[PDB]
Amino acid sequence: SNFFVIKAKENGVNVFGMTRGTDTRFHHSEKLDKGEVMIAQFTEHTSAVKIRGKAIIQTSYGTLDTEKDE
Amino acid sequence: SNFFVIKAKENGVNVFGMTRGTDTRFHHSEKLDKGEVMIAQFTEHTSAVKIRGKAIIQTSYGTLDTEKDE
Amino acid sequence: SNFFVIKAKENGVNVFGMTRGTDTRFHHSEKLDKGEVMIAQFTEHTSAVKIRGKAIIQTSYGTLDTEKDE
Amino acid sequence: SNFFVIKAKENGVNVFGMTRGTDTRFHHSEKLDKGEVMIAQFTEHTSAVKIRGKAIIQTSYGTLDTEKDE
Amino acid sequence: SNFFVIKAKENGVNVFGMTRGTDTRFHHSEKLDKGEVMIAQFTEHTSAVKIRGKAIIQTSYGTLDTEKDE
Amino acid sequence: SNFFVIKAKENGVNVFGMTRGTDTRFHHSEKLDKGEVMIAQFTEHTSAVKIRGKAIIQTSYGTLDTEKDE
Amino acid sequence: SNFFVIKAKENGVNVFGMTRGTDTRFHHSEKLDKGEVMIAQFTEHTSAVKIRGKAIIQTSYGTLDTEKDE
Amino acid sequence: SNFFVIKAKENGVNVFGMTRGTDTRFHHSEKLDKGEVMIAQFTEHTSAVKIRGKAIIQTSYGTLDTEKDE
Amino acid sequence: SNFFVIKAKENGVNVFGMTRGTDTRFHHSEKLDKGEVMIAQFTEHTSAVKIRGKAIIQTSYGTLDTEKDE
Amino acid sequence: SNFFVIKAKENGVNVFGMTRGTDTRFHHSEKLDKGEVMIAQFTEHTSAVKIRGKAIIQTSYGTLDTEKDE
Amino acid sequence: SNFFVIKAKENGVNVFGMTRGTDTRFHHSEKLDKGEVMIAQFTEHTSAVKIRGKAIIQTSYGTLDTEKDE
Amino acid sequence: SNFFVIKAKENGVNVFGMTRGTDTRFHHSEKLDKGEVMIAQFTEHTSAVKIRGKAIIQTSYGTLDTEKDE
Ligand SMILES: N[C@@H](Cc1c[nH]c2ccccc12)C(=O)O
Ligand SMILES: N[C@@H](Cc1c[nH]c2ccccc12)C(=O)O
Ligand SMILES: N[C@@H](Cc1c[nH]c2ccccc12)C(=O)O
Ligand SMILES: N[C@@H](Cc1c[nH]c2ccccc12)C(=O)O
Ligand SMILES: N[C@@H](Cc1c[nH]c2ccccc12)C(=O)O
Ligand SMILES: N[C@@H](Cc1c[nH]c2ccccc12)C(=O)O
Ligand SMILES: N[C@@H](Cc1c[nH]c2ccccc12)C(=O)O
Ligand SMILES: N[C@@H](Cc1c[nH]c2ccccc12)C(=O)O
Ligand SMILES: N[C@@H](Cc1c[nH]c2ccccc12)C(=O)O
Ligand SMILES: N[C@@H](Cc1c[nH]c2ccccc12)C(=O)O
Ligand SMILES: N[C@@H](Cc1c[nH]c2ccccc12)C(=O)O
Ligand SMILES: N[C@@H](Cc1c[nH]c2ccccc12)C(=O)O
Ligand SMILES: N[C@@H](Cc1c[nH]c2ccccc12)C(=O)O
Ligand SMILES: N[C@@H](Cc1c[nH]c2ccccc12)C(=O)O
Ligand SMILES: N[C@@H](Cc1c[nH]c2ccccc12)C(=O)O
Ligand SMILES: N[C@@H](Cc1c[nH]c2ccccc12)C(=O)O
Ligand SMILES: N[C@@H](Cc1c[nH]c2ccccc12)C(=O)O
Ligand SMILES: N[C@@H](Cc1c[nH]c2ccccc12)C(=O)O
Ligand SMILES: N[C@@H](Cc1c[nH]c2ccccc12)C(=O)O
Ligand SMILES: N[C@@H](Cc1c[nH]c2ccccc12)C(=O)O
Ligand SMILES: N[C@@H](Cc1c[nH]c2ccccc12)C(=O)O
Ligand SMILES: N[C@@H](Cc1c[nH]c2ccccc12)C(=O)O
Ligand SMILES: N[C@@H](Cc1c[nH]c2ccccc12)C(=O)O
Ligand SMILES: N[C@@H](Cc1c[nH]c2ccccc12)C(=O)O
Repeated sequence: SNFFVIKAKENGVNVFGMTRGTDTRFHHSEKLDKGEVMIAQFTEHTSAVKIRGKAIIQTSYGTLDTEKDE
Repeated sequence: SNFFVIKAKENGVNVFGMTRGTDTRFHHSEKLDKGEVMIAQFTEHTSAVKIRGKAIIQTSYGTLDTEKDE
Repeated sequence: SNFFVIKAKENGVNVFGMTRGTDTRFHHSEKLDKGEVMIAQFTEHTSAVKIRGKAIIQTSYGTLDTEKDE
Repeated sequence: SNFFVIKAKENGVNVFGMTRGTDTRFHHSEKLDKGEVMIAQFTEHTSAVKIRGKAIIQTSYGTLDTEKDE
Repeated sequence: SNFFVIKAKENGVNVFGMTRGTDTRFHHSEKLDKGEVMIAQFTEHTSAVKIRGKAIIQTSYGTLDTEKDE
Repeated sequence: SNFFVIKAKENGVNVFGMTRGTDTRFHHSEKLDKGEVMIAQFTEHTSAVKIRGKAIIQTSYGTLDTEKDE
Repeated sequence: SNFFVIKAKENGVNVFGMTRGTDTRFHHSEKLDKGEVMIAQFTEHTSAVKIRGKAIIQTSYGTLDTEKDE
Repeated sequence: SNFFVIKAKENGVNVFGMTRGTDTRFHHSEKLDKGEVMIAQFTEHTSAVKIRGKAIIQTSYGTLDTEKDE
Repeated sequence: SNFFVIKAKENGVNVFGMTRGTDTRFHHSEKLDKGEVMIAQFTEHTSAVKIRGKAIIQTSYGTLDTEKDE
Repeated sequence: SNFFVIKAKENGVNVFGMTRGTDTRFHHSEKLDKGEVMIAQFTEHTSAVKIRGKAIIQTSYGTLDTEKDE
Repeated sequence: SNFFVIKAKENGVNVFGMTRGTDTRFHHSEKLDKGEVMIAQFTEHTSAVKIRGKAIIQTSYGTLDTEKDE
Repeated sequence: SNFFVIKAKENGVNVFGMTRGTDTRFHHSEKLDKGEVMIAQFTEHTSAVKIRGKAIIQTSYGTLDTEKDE
């Protein structure tokens, strides 16, 4: 039931899915062009993700901007 | 059980369903003309979606506008 | 247990039910004339819907108006 | 447990029950005269309803008036 | 488990219980004189009700007055 | 687990229990004199009640007064 | 888990337990003198109670005074 | 799992446990001197309690003072 | 899963555990000197406690002070 | 799932774990020096704790200071 | 179902996964360059994580900044 | 499922995991340099932790600063 939203602020965003289990590798990379949105769950096969590029990210904890200086 | 809403702001918005499981591919593409709405769940077969085009997207985290510059 | 409400703002509204499973196709189209309302669930057979025409749409995320310039 | 309330604002309201399952047909039509109220659940046999005529409709998401211009 | 309240504002308010299942019929009629109250559940046998007459009706969505013109 | 409270405002109040199942009839009538209170559950045997007389009635939806001009 | 509290405002309060099941009879009467408090549950054997005399009564729905004029 | 708190305002406050089941009797009496506190649950053996004496009583409904005149 | 907290305001505080079941007796007494704190659960073996001495007592219903003139 | 936090305000704090079951004895003492923190659960083996020394204690019910005069 | 978010404030951030069970060791290290984000769950294999570098960290308890002088 | 956060305010903060079960011992020590963060659960093997050093600690009860004098 846990899910997250990624919106690409610019071209060049990638979302990597990381394998659930003893081993940790990237099993999929989804590219996002500017304006594209991926809505994705954690699943049997995906227990972590890594996001690269200029993006807005939403989870239960709020909205995160990758370009912002905190 | 988790579900999301997509309303097209222009013709040709495209909603791709991504397969649940070890493999990740687009198993379905649903196009939306301006003003059309898709309401869709995550399911046994669909564990992520990719959306392209000028659209309003709603999840339990709130409403996103794909056009908005952050 | 998730349900949605559609009210036709004008004649010509259609609600398509999309099949649950590996196969995705329309299994039903319900036509709504001005003012008519459909209240419908996601179900064993329906895991997504597509709505066409000038309509008010309600989900747990709130009320959408297809005609609104967003 | 999901239920809805319909109050007829005038004579000529009908509430159609739509069959749950692979097939979608109207299995019952209940007529409401002005002032009459139907309170009804979704059930094993009913997974969607269609409402016609001048009516006030209540669900979890609020109260809807079929005659109103949104 | 879902339940509703009906208070008669006049004599001869009538509460019809509608059968759960494939068939839909009135299996019981309970009449209420002015000020009398019925508190009733949905059950194995009752999946909808139809109410006629001047009455106050309460559900988890709030209080409805059958006389009020909207 | 749903329960209701009835307080008699005057002598002459009666609380009828209505049988659960295909058959609907009164299986019990409890008389309340002024000020007396009944607190009762819905149960295996009771799926609806009817209240007659001048009474204060409490459910999870709030407090009703049978004598009130609504 | 459903429970209620009775405090006697004066001598002469009685709390009657009513039998759960097909039959409805008083299986116990507990007398309360002024100031005494009974805290009691609904149970396998008790599905309703009747309270007589001058008392303060508390349930989930609030506090009720038997002597008050509503 | 439901529990209650009793603090004595005077010596000789008395807490009687009432048996769960078909029979209702006091199976235990616990006396409290001024300022002493009992925190007790309802249990397999105890489905009601009777309290006599000047005391503060707390339940999930709030705090009661047995001395207070209403 | 219910727990309680006792802080000794002065030397001489005692917390008695009362046995769960048909038999009710003290199975343990824990002595607390000034400032010492006990945090304890209800359990398979303990269904009530009695607290003696000058103490601050905390439950989900709030904080009590045994020395307070109520 | 029930847990508590202890922070030592000064050297000389001890946290005693009390055995769950028919018998009640201290099965472990953990010493805390000034500034050290113990976060601990209730468990199969621990159903109560006793805390000695100058400490800040946190539970669901709030923060308690052992040195404070209430 | 608990998850956490890590955003790298600068290059050089590392997220170590710590093994669940009797054995505790690092089974994975994910490196994050400036702006990159990891969203990850606790899992069958990971019961703790250690984060090194200049990072924004989000959990259900809120947002932490590793560089902040606390 | 319960989890906690520890951020080091100085080098050499030390987090000791304490064994679940009849025996209580430190089964693991994780040291943190200034700014490093551990996010950790209670588990089958870990039912308490002991933390030494200048640190910010977060639980569902709030944030604690080990340096703060109360
Ligand atoms: N294979 C790892 C992936 C992972 C999840 N959460 C992590 C946190 C840190 C490092 C790796 C992970 C797992 O399922 O446990
Ligand atoms: N429901 C899990 C993810 C998940 C789905 N199927 C699974 C099977 C095994 C392990 C985890 C999962 C979550 O929200 O976090
Ligand atoms: N209920 C899941 C989706 C889902 C439905 N059927 C499934 C079967 C297997 C795995 C996941 C699912 C969710 O809301 O996220
Ligand atoms: N087949 C993948 C699809 C997926 C879900 N969430 C993801 C996040 C990142 C990359 C891929 C995914 C899965 O079910 O796990
Ligand atoms: N047959 C698809 C229908 C579907 C649900 N959600 C979707 C999102 C995108 C595309 C298709 C879908 C399924 O049950 O999984
Ligand atoms: N409750 C499901 C829909 C549903 C009903 N019956 C089903 C049987 C199989 C799969 C899904 C369903 C949902 O909202 O997601
Ligand atoms: N027979 C369909 C009825 C239905 C429910 N929800 C729908 C949404 C759109 C179209 C039809 C429906 C079903 O049970 O799935
Ligand atoms: N409880 C379901 C409706 C329902 C009742 N019985 C059913 C049997 C099968 C499928 C659905 C149902 C709901 O609220 O939505
Ligand atoms: N509990 C259901 C009604 C109900 C009771 N018994 C049933 C048996 C079958 C189907 C429904 C029911 C509700 O609140 O809506
Ligand atoms: N026999 C129908 C009664 C019913 C319930 N909800 C309805 C809505 C519309 C029409 C009929 C109904 C059923 O149990 O499904
Ligand atoms: N015997 C009916 C009693 C009943 C409950 N709710 C009702 C509503 C209307 C009419 C009768 C009823 C039943 O158990 O279903
Ligand atoms: N808990 C049910 C009433 C009830 C108790 N026991 C029952 C046995 C069968 C049917 C209903 C019941 C309700 O409030 O709706
Ligand atoms: N023997 C009845 C007692 C009862 C409970 N609620 C009632 C309401 C009205 C009349 C009687 C009752 C029963 O268990 O069902
Ligand atoms: N737990 C029920 C009462 C109850 C206890 N044991 C029971 C056994 C049978 C029926 C009801 C009960 C309530 O709070 O309402
Ligand atoms: N858990 C019940 C009391 C209880 C405990 N054990 C029981 C065994 C039988 C009946 C009731 C009980 C309550 O909080 O009210
Ligand atoms: N033996 C009775 C005790 C009781 C509980 N609640 C009551 C209310 C009134 C009278 C007696 C009781 C029972 O378990 O049911
Ligand atoms: N042995 C009694 C102890 C008890 C619990 N709650 C009580 C209230 C009053 C008197 C005694 C008790 C029991 O388990 O039931
Ligand atoms: N969780 C129970 C106490 C308890 C723990 N283990 C038990 C075993 C039997 C009876 C009660 C218990 C309560 O708070 O009421
Ligand atoms: N061995 C006791 C310890 C205990 C828990 N709560 C208590 C309260 C008072 C006295 C002792 C205790 C038990 O598990 O029950
Ligand atoms: N989960 C219990 C403690 C506990 C863990 N394992 C247990 C085994 C038996 C009894 C109690 C426990 C609590 O939070 O209170
Ligand atoms: N292997 C340890 C890892 C761990 C989790 N939480 C901890 C807290 C402190 C030290 C180690 C840990 C465990 O699963 O229990
Ligand atoms: N849901 C667990 C993590 C988890 C997933 N699968 C597991 C299998 C075994 C143990 C733990 C897990 C938690 O957050 O604590
Ligand atoms: N879920 C427990 C910890 C836990 C995980 N696996 C366990 C196995 C046995 C006992 C406890 C556990 C908690 O949050 O506190
Ligand atoms: N081995 C102990 C560890 C522990 C948990 N909570 C405690 C509180 C005090 C002392 C020790 C502990 C246990 O699992 O129970």
